[PDB]
Amino acid sequence: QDLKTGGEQGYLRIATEEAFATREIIDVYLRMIRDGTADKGMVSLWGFYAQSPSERATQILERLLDLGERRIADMDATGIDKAILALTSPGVQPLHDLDEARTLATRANDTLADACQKYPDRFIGMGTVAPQDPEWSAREIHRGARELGFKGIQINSHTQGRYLDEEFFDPIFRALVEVDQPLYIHPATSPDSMIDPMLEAGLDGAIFGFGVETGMHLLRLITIGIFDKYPSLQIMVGHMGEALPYWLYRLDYMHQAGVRSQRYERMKPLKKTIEGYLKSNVLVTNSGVAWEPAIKFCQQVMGEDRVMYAMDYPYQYVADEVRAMDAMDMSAQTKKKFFQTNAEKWFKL
Amino acid sequence: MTQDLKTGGEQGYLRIATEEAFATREIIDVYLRMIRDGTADKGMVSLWGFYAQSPSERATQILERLLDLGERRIADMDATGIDKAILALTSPGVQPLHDLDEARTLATRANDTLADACQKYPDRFIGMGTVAPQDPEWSAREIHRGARELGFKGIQINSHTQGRYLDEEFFDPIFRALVEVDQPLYIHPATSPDSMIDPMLEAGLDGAIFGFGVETGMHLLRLITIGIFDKYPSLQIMVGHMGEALPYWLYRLDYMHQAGVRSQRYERMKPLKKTIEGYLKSNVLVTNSGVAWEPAIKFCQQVMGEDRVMYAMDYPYQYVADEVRAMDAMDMSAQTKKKFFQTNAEKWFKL
Ligand SMILES: [Ca+2]
Ligand SMILES: [Ca+2]
Ligand SMILES: [Cl-]
Ligand SMILES: [Cl-]
Ligand SMILES: [Cl-]
Ligand SMILES: [Cl-]
Ligand SMILES: [Cl-]
Ligand SMILES: [Cl-]
Ligand SMILES: [Cl-]
Ligand SMILES: [Cl-]
Ligand SMILES: [Cl-]
Ligand SMILES: [Cl-]
Repeated sequence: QDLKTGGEQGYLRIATEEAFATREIIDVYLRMIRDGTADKGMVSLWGFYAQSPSERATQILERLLDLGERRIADMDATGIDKAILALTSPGVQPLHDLDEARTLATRANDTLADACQKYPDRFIGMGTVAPQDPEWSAREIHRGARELGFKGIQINSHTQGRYLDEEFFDPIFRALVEVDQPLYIHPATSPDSMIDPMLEAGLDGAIFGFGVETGMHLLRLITIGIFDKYPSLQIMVGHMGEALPYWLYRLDYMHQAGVRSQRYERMKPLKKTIEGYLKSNVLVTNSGVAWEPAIKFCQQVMGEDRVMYAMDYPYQYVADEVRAMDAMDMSAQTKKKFFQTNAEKWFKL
Repeated sequence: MTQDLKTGGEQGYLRIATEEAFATREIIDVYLRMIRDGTADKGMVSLWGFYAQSPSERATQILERLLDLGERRIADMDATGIDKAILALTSPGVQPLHDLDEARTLATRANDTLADACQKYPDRFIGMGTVAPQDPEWSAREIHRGARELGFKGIQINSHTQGRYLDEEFFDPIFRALVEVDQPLYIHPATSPDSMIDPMLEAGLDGAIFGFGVETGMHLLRLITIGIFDKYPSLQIMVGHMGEALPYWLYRLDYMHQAGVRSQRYERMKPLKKTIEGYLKSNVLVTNSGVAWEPAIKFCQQVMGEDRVMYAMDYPYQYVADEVRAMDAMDMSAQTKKKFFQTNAEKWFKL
């Protein structure tokens, strides 16, 4: 049952959706909860992770904060060769003070780069940005790529209730295409405009609301035509595609109906079907979904080259999940793509 | 290869379509009244402002077919080889109506209208009752009236009622009644309530494309996590659109449900007697309305059991002869295909 690094089983295990935190940013969340400027999602999510005495919450916070020996030990213990790291949701996106947001993002990016310099064979970085300032975010995308060795950026879904399909956010996509790097749209809690019915049932987080928020965000980017404007752009999402691959037949059928009937101002003709974009511009990881039928379904729909392994450490750190993935009824060749070579291609490792 | 889609079961199965819609003119007129007077919620403005007033080819044909409960509907069924249709008043029914007497009156008339049509075409039309969850005790009486007097086989509730969900204790009499008559509840989509709709509406995603699945999947999930099936172990809830993504999310649902329960994170997420997977296998039933897509059907048959997945057309919102032809030609055993088109529905609706 021992899980080992080194690839002796035929592939490296590259985990592509792995989280860290900085104490000063967590402290901002606590400040916002204390002063009443935190949104309902931040109260729910970070009220829990930063303050709950539960074993799950306390271990997640300890592990999030570590970018050294302890993290490496946890990777070694589960045979994870490399982890692609990003500042944990929601990043600096909810912060009202632009100067504070840019300062703390800069610090989090420098901290991550330092950690990758210490463990260059184990840690790979994705930058964090502050979409409330799109041109600054463009500057930081360039700095991450040029100076910090990062492989792309992670945006934690909406920024203060606004979505990346607005023309306002264009400089972010412009810069991503300039540096030729992927965008990972990671979940966040829904904004206050949407969260209420999920919050009241305890469904606002990873169990449901994360998938709603993130699937909605990817879908609206597809339907605004982001991939016609930027045909080279790759967007990555976790959690087996936030249900979009399973909804695909219905997405394309209803999208076509809406386009033809002129029902909506922001749903005009696209050069490809939604299926077409999934095959050429969208990439999926299995974070949180260590489940062979769903993985195989997604591989069939999108292509086995477009589906990657992710652990979602430390929110879902489970050695038996790694064992289950190693044991799937897949060819050695498919397994190697899923664990290793797809990530090497798409993140340009 | 034939373009022929014939009634009569010569393929080896009847085609029983399990999520089919009709409208009444007087109820559509109430939606228009609410839109005009500003009492319609954003979902109604979006959905019914579209279907009742759009000049689009798609909307105009939909409205005509919805209103027919006779020879045209039968001809449309005959032309696509549909033997039987299970009919329900189209979403959101009378659920958004603030006047309780008007809601009960209009639901009663819609139920009586549907029952008359089923009596006229008894080998073709099967009815599901509509109710007014704003009044759960009246709704319970109407579930009984539909079962005993009108020959209905269950009820369809169009997800939320004025922003409230069925997991509230207030709605319990509806569940007591369903268990008493031993009939299934079909939770059909509706637009999200005003508390949730805004970001989807802006992007044109509030309807069938996405918001329907968000609203309905959320509603089913919150009923499972409140423990509805521990309270009422016999209760069957049906949903369409391949389970509103829940079967695909199952591993994540169970993992994060356990994490929530164990960490005592939320008041309304307490221990359940079965896993979410367990409830899908014993208490939830799925149709493929709007999802004429073999990989998704087969996935759902694997997760839930092939006995628990039924064919539905979603007429007239999705009336596509080519979809019936695709379903007929799936790489599925004759036995499984017959369960999917016919015998599962015969069992679960007690046809
Ligand atoms: Ca994550
Ligand atoms: Ca329907
Ligand atoms: Cl600077
Ligand atoms: Cl815009
Ligand atoms: Cl969560
Ligand atoms: Cl088209
Ligand atoms: Cl295409
Ligand atoms: Cl008849
Ligand atoms: Cl309650
Ligand atoms: Cl719709
Ligand atoms: Cl019971
Ligand atoms: Cl715990």
